[PDB]
Amino acid sequence: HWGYGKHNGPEHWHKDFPIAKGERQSPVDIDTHTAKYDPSLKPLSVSYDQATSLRILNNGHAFNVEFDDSQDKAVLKGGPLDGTYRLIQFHFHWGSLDGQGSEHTVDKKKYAAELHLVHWNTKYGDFGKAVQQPDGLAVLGIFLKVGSAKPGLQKVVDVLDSIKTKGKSADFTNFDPRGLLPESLDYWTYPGSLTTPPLLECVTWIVLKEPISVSSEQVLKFRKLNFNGEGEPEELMVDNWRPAQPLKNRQIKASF
Ligand SMILES: [Hg+2]
Ligand SMILES: [Zn+2]
Repeated sequence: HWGYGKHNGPEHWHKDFPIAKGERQSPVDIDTHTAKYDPSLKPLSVSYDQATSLRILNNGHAFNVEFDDSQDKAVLKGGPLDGTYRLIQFHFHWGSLDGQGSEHTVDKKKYAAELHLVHWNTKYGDFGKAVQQPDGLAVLGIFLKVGSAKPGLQKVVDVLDSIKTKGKSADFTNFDPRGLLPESLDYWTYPGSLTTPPLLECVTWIVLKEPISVSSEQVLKFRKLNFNGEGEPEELMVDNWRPAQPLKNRQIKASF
């Protein structure tokens, strides 16, 4: 099954998931000079005040922070979006060194990491129905770079010893995702996909222009995680990012 190594990596995924070479695949390079400021775009609404996290899981490709999504509690609205999208989970992709790690790129510049906050369109009733829909999902993408530590991230950095290997989860209630955002909500937006199999083309991507900075020591602990399951030989969880995919004449819009 799919991974990020030589043999099961991003190059291979088209074999089980043909949409891997589809028409609206993610991530992409964001060429700042080609993106159009779009005046028909509403303000963005991230209402993460009443977020109910439940747990952190190592699924063997990343770790997921999972939220209670059966009421309108942590929701994205506005910008390119029609209606309400509920936060289901968040996770990151990161590199082996600071010069790589992000999935999206800005003028071919790769960031040390990248955060995804994943949301589903309410009206479809559940996350499973939503993924079968062209407007089923909304993902907030936030770049990370190395500098000063992000204090809103340390809670996550500190539970990661508990979830070293695939399968493991800890309780992770009462986490506030508002502590992961940068100060500006300027974003680029385009129609796109999930970045891991099954690569469903169900995502409106909202990618923030302003990176968050984390510490060398923060990202070092991401790199101490394992892809493998307990009692298997050690495969460091690093470089779990898909590279930039062909834009195929979709237009990336800037909110700014
Ligand atoms: Hg879809
Ligand atoms: Zn992701």
